[PDB]
Order: sequence, then C-alpha cells, then structure tokens
Amino acid sequence: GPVIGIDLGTTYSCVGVFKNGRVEILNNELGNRITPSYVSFVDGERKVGEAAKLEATLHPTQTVFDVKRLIGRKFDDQEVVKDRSLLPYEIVNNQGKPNIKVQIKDKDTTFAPEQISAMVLEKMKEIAQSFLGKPVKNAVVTVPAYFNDAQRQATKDAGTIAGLNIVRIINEPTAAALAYGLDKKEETSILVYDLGGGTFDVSILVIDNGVFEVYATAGNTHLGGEDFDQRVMDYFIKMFKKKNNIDLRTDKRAIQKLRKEVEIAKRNLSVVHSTQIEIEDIVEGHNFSETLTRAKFEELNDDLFRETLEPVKKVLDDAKYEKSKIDEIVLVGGSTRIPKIQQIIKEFFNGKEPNRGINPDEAVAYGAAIQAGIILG
Ligand SMILES: Nc1ncnc2c1nc(NCc1ccccc1Cl)n2[C@@H]1O[C@H](CO)[C@@H](O)[C@H]1O
Repeated sequence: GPVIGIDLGTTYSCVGVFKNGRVEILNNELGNRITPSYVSFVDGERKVGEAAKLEATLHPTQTVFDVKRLIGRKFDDQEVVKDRSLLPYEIVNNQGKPNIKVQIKDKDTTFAPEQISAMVLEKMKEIAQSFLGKPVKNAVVTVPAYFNDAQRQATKDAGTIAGLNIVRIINEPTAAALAYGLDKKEETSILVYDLGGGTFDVSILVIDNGVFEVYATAGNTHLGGEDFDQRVMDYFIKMFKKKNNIDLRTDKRAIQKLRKEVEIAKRNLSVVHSTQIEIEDIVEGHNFSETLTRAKFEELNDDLFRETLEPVKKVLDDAKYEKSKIDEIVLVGGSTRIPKIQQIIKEFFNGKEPNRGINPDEAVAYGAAIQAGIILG
C-alpha cells in the first residue's frame, strides 16, 4: 500500500505523497497546502481545519488547537501549567495527564490530546486517499527532536485512532535535511532554524555517511509568527483608540477582521516596503485604513527577532561548537521569510549565508514524504 508523509505541526499540518518519483504536497478541500490544526465542537457539529479555526472568535471554549503542546505530557508539568493559563478551552487532570473538555449538544465530553490529533491526522489521511483514489493505512509522521518517548508514543497512538500505522517517526530537523537533499556522504554539521506560527526550535543536526543525529536542540515554545502579528495588532489598536476613541478590543469580530488583514500585511512586508491594511466598517460607520512599513514592522518586533539568537547560542554551547563548525544553516517555517530574521542569523554567523527554501512551511512534510519513499524503495 501507499505510505504518506505528515508534518503534524503545532499550528498547522501538511500532507505529502511520493508518486512517480516526485513528492506532491496535497491541497485540502479549500485549495491550501497547509491545514490549521484546529477542531471545533459547536452546535452538535465537529469541524477540522480552517472551518474550525473560524469558530474560535465566537466559540473560544469549544475550539481546540495547540494540542501538540499537551500530547504525552503530565498535568502538573511546568509547561502544561503555563499552557492551561494561556488556552481558552478547559484542560482537566485525568489520572495525572491533561485532557481537553468541551460540550457536544451541551454534554461534557473529555478527549486525550491524541484523540484531537487523530482528528487532524484523519483529515490529512482523507486528502491523501481522495488524491490517490486508494485506502491509506501507513504514514511517516514528524515530531520535534526534543520529544521524549511518551510524546512520540502518544503521536503514534493518534495515528492508530486515525487508522494510520505510523511506520516511522522522524524528527523535524531530519525531515528538513531530507527535503533540502543535504548530501548524506562524509560528515556535515547543520543548524536547523525552525520558526513557525507559534514555536521556535533550533537544532544541530550532524549527517555522517547517511546517519542523521541531532547533537543539541533548544527553542522558545512561545515565539513565532503569531507573536509578530500580535505586536502589530497592539500598535494599531492603540492608534485607532487615539484617533477615533474606539477600543477595538471591545468587539471580538473587529479584532478577528483586523488580525486577518495584519497577517496578510506582515507576509507582504517580506517582499515590499509598505502595505495598506484596510477594513470597511471594522465597526459600523468606521473604516480602518493604515499603512505599515517594513521598518515599523521590524521596530515593533526587533526584541522578539533577537530572542531567537538565545537558543542558537545555547545549542552551540551544549554541542561545544564554534560558529565556524556549522557547515550549512537551513531555515524552516514561513516566518524565516522575514528579511530581518535572515539578516540577523547571517550576522550572528559572522557573515555566513543561510540556506532557505522557496516553500519553508512545507519542507518538513516534503521530507516526511521523502522518508516514506525511502522506506518503500
Ligand atoms: N511571507 C511571509 N512573511 C512572514 N511570515 C510568513 C510568511 N509566510 C508565512 N507562512 C506561509 C503561509 C501562511 C499563510 C498562508 C499560506 C502560507 Cl504557505 N509566514 C508565517 O509563517 C507562519 C506559519 O505559516 C505564520 O505565522 C505565517 O504568518
């Protein structure tokens, strides 16, 4: 049978197949190559992906996301205590482990993290199955290099619930090395800098005659593209209050519309220098119309950009590496498209150019699909 490759991400997932000698990253029913890792439980219906994410504004307690932060952990872990205080859906203690509690037709229903991840894996599986016109029973799935045996086992259990035999778990740095086709002969020391929507990871991966080993890993579980958006939102909410005496935080729908346009403005500012953020009637009778420059975008976030270097220094220290010991810097995650990020990394490595792909959000799923093709022979 076929083996598909799945990047089961914190904020999004991505599925790839290896077919007639090529990796195809598959579109979901809405024509997107990434699917928000969201599940909503509203009004008797269960939604997965973008339709679930759209429920978050009006139904925040019923809209489950970021489950990768909880999977295989214990309720009293310091990281889980912090996430319970940040997440708006209820998390309960089931025999020492965090479970998610929501309502289905008003009834309390409790899910293990792996049961929510299984629903994401199931949607990825169905995209594969319709594209291939065939049942899919087998997958390669990625995990962070820092995942322990309990986090990896709960990811495998999510696969089993979704009807997927996870034939191989590979770490995200290895998946990236496979996608960029890093030559497997002789020895190479690679820095994998992975800046996503919600999380920052950096690893030293060494490739030695086809054997991949992560020698050190560090990161920031609360640093990603969504934080850069929030810095911009905070700025424009303050400006709109100064000019119009309207605090947009008093209207959750206004906030949702602004957040969509701010996200789009950020992405544009990876290519242009100036972009317009426009919402007609952001509240009734008031239009939102502003210009954001790349220079103001960077000024609002420059402390967060520079914080990404603290994990880089830590993995170099943990591995006892000199900066020069790094042979190649590889960039993963759409947030590495930010010009200032690529500049800061270049300068930290006393001038060495980072390798970035063209589709940095799909690189991990691409590599998982390559690993699937390697296993099939
Ligand atoms: N040009 C960009 N400049 C800065 N940050 C970016 C850019 N593209 C993405 N991502 C790709 C993506 C997002 C939405 C729709 C389609 C795609 Cl393929 N990011 C950021 O990467 C993170 C995970 O997508 C998000 O925080 C996102 O905002």
